[PDB]
Amino acid sequence: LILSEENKTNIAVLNLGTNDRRNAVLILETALHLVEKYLGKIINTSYLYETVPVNYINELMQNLEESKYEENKELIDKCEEYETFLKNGKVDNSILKEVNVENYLLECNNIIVKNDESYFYNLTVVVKTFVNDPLSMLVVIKYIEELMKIIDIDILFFNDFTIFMKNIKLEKNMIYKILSKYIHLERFRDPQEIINNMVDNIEFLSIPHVYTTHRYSILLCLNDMIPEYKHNVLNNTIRCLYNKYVSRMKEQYNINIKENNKRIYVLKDRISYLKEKTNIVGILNVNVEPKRAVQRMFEMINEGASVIDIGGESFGPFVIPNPKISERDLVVPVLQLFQKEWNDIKNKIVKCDAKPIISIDTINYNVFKECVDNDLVDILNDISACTNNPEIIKLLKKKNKFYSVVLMHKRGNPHTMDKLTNYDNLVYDIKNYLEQRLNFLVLNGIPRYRILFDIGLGFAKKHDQSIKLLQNIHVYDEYPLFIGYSRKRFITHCMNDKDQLLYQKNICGGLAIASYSYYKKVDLIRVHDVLETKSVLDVLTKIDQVKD
Amino acid sequence: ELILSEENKTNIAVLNLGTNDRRNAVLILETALHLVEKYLGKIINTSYLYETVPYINELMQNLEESKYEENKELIDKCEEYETFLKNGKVDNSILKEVNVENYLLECNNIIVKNDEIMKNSYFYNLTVVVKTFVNDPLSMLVVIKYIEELMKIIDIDILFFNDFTIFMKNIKLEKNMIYKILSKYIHLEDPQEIINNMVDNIEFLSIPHVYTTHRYSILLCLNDMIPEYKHNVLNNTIRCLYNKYVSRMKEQYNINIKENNKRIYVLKDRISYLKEKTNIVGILNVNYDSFSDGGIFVEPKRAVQRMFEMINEGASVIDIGGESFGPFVIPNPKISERDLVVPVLQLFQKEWNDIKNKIVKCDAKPIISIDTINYNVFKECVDNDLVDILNDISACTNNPEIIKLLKKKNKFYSVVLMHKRGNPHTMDKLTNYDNLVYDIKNYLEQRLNFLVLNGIPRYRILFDIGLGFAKKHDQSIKLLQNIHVYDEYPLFIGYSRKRFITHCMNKDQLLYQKNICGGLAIASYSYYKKVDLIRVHDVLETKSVLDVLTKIDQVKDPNSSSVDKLAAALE
Ligand SMILES: Nc1ncnc2c1ncn2[C@@H]1O[C@H](COP(=O)(O)OP(=O)(O)OP(=O)(O)O)[C@@H](O)[C@H]1O
Ligand SMILES: Nc1nc(O)c2nc(CNc3ccc(C(=O)O)cc3)cnc2n1
Ligand SMILES: Nc1nc(O)c2nc(CNc3ccc(C(=O)O)cc3)cnc2n1
Ligand SMILES: Nc1ncnc2c1ncn2[C@@H]1O[C@H](COP(=O)(O)O)[C@@H](O)[C@H]1O
Ligand SMILES: [Ca+2]
Ligand SMILES: [Ca+2]
Ligand SMILES: [Mg+2]
Ligand SMILES: [Mg+2]
Ligand SMILES: [Mg+2]
Repeated sequence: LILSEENKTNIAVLNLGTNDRRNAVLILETALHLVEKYLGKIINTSYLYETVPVNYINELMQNLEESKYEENKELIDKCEEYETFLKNGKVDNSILKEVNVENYLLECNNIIVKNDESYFYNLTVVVKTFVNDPLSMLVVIKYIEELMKIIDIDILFFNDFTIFMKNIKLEKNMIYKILSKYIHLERFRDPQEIINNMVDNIEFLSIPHVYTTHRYSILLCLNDMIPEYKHNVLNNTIRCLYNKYVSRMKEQYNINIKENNKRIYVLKDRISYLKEKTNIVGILNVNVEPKRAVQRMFEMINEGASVIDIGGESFGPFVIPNPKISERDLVVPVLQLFQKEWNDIKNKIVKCDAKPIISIDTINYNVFKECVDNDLVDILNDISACTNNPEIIKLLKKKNKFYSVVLMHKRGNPHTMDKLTNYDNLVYDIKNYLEQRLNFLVLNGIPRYRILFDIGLGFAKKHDQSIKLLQNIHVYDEYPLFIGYSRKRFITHCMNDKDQLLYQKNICGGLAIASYSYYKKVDLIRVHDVLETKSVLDVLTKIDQVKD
Repeated sequence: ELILSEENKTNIAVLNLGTNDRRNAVLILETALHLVEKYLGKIINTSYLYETVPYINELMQNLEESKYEENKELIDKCEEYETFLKNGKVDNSILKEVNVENYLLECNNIIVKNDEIMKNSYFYNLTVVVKTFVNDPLSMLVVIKYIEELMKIIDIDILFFNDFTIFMKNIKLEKNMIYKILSKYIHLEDPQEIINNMVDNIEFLSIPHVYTTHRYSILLCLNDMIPEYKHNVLNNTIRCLYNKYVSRMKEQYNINIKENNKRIYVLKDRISYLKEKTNIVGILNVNYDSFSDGGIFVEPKRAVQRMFEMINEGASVIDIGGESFGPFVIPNPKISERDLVVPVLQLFQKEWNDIKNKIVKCDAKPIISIDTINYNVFKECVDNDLVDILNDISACTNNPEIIKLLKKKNKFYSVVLMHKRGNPHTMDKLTNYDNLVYDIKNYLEQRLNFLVLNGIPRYRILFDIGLGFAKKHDQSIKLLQNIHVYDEYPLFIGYSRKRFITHCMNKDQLLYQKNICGGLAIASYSYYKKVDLIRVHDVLETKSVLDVLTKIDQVKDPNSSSVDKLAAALE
């Protein structure tokens, strides 16, 4: 009943590990892609963590064998099997032989004790899987591992099952037989010489995985995705287990474990440590001739911007509608000239890790599709938090690429914004709103660690409400936070040729908010005045660097 | 009486000066200082001013002279005072001394008897050490009472008088005995309508004063001046009693006793609460303002315009100077410092006075500070009421006599003391410190002690670490990293446009801009460290930054944070 024709939908929790800091993202993201291709749908992910307890991949992705199972990108609002899995409601009897608590505890404990005798990059995922059983799932997992010619993908959970199968002998053609049930094996190029590897790689099978409740890096991840979840073989919920291990660490060793184990977010393709640097995002409001616009982009890189945010649709208050030129026509050419002039890499080839991350400020599906088709951008800055056209969420995943996104809170539009100002609980309403939005992308397979939050200063907030959101920015301490205060009316509201005076004050007032952001450890600030902001951040950094 | 026997002596007495008139605290209290300086002896120590929670302008003209002479002369040490601090041998008290127990019982009695009468507003407080020619406390109390009367408001208590231990239960004096004691010290001559109020006033005499150990405000002040002093009557040094009080209020009533017991500094004539506001001090360097054209003439009209621009831009203080003290290129010719600053300051005084407008701006007038080390320049400014503050980058080392101009018959001026070594050509190589942070701090505390010994009020003295003066770039940073060591003191700093900001960075007006912006970073940092005064060129930019940071800090409900949080978790 192992290769039962009775196709099912099960819930599996995986753990993905690599050891290589420089390639972690590509490595783990490659694994993510091969999970979505080969196992089912990703419907949850944790953050990426650095824990302390080359490029054949690019052309692996070309030469993949087709799955025998379909991919479906339609947005879902809800997933019933997941609700069921979280709740410990009823599912179909395991096809693999279970063990009771007592035996699991012993046979688990046994494996730990017996095991008694660098950097690690961790990530968990929930998969709604069409694979029948954990052992099969492992087979496929071992395929994926061997494909990536470096990666350790463990099965943390698989429904409410408890399984300790003690010795596993799998015939060389059963392994082929299993894979074929789920993959259009080309019978890399040749699957023959992969099988013989996997022959010995499955010794036993423990569900839950042995270390689930014993490795910090595991509980850290699971705490992100499924904090209220209580498996049968656990004293308490993930949260409690997580909390207990954190506070307990302070007693046994006075350790404060968060310090070793750093949360990560990703803007393009490298690690960023949450709360460890205030990146500048320079604004390019194209509203300006391509060549000119591109000079500005170059000015900005050199003035110290990590990110350029280009937009051709003005989202500021009461701004004028003018039918003359389309958002596409403004932004796409500019990005194309940029990518051209950058690619003239006769200049130092080492200065291509100088390349700015490119962000496009749009809600328009058509604009983003062209940008992504033509590799012109890295990030979607969607000021509707992807609510205006959620189809846009499907553009954040390619076969072998993930894009990051900024989710901003607003109400209404440029004309109505200033009216839509009532909030029962301003700070938490908005936070809860961004959490609801993040949950939505995450259910739809956007990596949690590629999603950035923005409270949308000046968008359906009075000026006191904008200040109040800054005063309470601490509520974002756990999240990658992106803000834009630059040149907004609320700065000027704070102050004791009239219009030139006011401009300067407003720019200088923004540098105060650069200072505040720096101390609040805001991850990105969206600014017009890049040289000024960089000067501020450089000085505050020196004042912090306390080495002799 | 041995009391009136003209056996002329020097005694050490420690006084308390208290008022409750908020708006005039400075005036009331400094006037009292003046009368104590004239009629009692020499002021050789002062505390800070503190806000605690439990016709004068004319009167100064018509004051009877003193039978004792006043020396404005500077001293380096004061042996009597040294002797008072260690409790070395001093002449027996002419008044009868009680013993510890007896003393202790009578105070306890006064403390309890007073509880009930009250068991049936803010204060402004200041202590002072006086080296006195009065022979005993009762005489001093008599003169003190005269001073009070003369002022019509004020409460001047004696807290110590050498090592003596006195309690004198019942006191009436003939209006005759009074006139005699008064006549001993003051040239008397109406005085009579004064003398009659005084008869009943002196119910008793307690030395040390009854409340010395019970009122936080008194220990608070004394801890500024004589931390290490132990009286026979006291269980421990003033420092220890002070710390124990703070700590007991914390442990036992869960109160932070400091929170409504605020240290004050004075820039001109108004109360400033230490650490409550970062004031902008706008720079007017006439030398620069005038010879950067490449020109050769002083333009005083242009200079005064700049002063008005700065006032509108939000400067609270204007620092004017003629000598260039920066490291760079000197275009100083025949035209003197005096000629650079005094004309400008005089046109400013005229222009401010010929305010065509109604005197709406009367209370919005900037404090004027002069960046000089020069006795003559300062004297001219002070004699013609052109300046308020001496800004002395030598910490009064170039000419200590300049300290005597901070004081007048009825005026006190505030002073900035700054640390440097050498001069503009020399200073960049004068960079070896055994302990950078503490050497500079100790230096300034020694200058403060010197000025305080010479009766400059403690709360009028401001410290400046002197960024970029005999400091490498990394040392300038290190002084900012360690600015907390100034948490007890009025702190004035000067980072504006100095080389060390640029070195923090990675056409050529790019540097200028990077520098001005990098400075706004330090305004930010100064804001959070609660620096009292920052000396800046770019007033408008600095004011924007402070305005916005002040706004972000102004919260409506201080518990809203955790409340709204809870509201949200309850859904
Ligand atoms: N050391 C002292 N200094 C000043 N006055 C003293 C002292 N010892 C006794 N007295 C006198 O005894 C009385 C009590 O001293 P205290 O300073 O408490 O009085 P007070 O401040 O005038 O009274 P209150 O402020 O409680 O109305 C005063 O009338 C004062 O003349
Ligand atoms: N993610 C993100 N975050 C922003 O803050 C933002 N702001 C604008 C500019 N929009 C505004 C809004 C309000 C105001 C005013 O009150 O002045 C001005 C400009 C454009 N894209 C943005 N994208
Ligand atoms: N009280 C006070 N505090 C200062 O800091 C100050 N600075 C100057 C200007 N002097 C300098 C010194 C160093 C530097 C450089 O390294 O660039 C520049 C200018 C003039 N008066 C001053 N007065
Ligand atoms: N749930 C599981 N997930 C992955 N490997 C497992 C699991 N249970 C047992 N193993 C086996 O344990 C061995 C070492 O991997 P690990 O236990 O993940 O360190 C391999 O032979 C795995 O096949
Ligand atoms: Ca899939
Ligand atoms: Ca005198
Ligand atoms: Mg292993
Ligand atoms: Mg493993
Ligand atoms: Mg009194």
